[PDB]
Amino acid sequence: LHKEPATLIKAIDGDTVKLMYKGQPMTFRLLLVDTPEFNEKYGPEASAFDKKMVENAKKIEVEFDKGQRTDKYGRGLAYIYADGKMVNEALERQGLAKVAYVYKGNNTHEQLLRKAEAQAKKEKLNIWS
Ligand SMILES: Cc1cn([C@H]2C[C@H](OP(=O)(O)O)[C@@H](COP(=O)(O)O)O2)c(=O)[nH]c1=O
Ligand SMILES: [Ca+2]
Repeated sequence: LHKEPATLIKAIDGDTVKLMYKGQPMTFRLLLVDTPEFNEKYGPEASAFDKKMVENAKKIEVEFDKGQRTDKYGRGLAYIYADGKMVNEALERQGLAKVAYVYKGNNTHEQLLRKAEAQAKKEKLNIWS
């Protein structure tokens, strides 16, 4: 997999973010994770966490997996990095998302994320508290 540049347009919620990619505005949906909706428990904390990560970053990158790059809603599907740190993994490690939506062919970082979730679970963080 390869990292490609993008710039933040705006935070949306725990697992979606508006980025300019190849000069076009797009909503990105983070691969392999599920954050609570804003209206659900830990939703606001997940939204805030993703926001801080992407707003504080000097450099946002997107990394598509090997499979589909857009979902049925036109959202880009990617791993998103903030100064080289993966947002998807960071949410997992903090107990602010669950590994989910693991579809064959777009699951390169599955075990990395499951490992983070396990440590969050062990630590009883947030969703696992
Ligand atoms: C993460 C992800 C979600 N989706 C779709 C499946 C779900 O369809 P349904 O809307 O029919 O449930 C939806 C979940 O996204 P959200 O969690 O953002 O709602 O997005 C993909 O198709 N591929 C993906 O990789
Ligand atoms: Ca969600």
